[PDB]
Amino acid sequence: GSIPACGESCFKGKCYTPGCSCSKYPLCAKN
Repeated sequence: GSIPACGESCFKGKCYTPGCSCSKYPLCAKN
């Protein structure tokens, strides 16, 4: 759920950072 924690971006592919979810398009949030 934490955006700044993961700092990953989801697009034409699954989240790169393990544990992060694309629950905040277009970026993956860590928990």
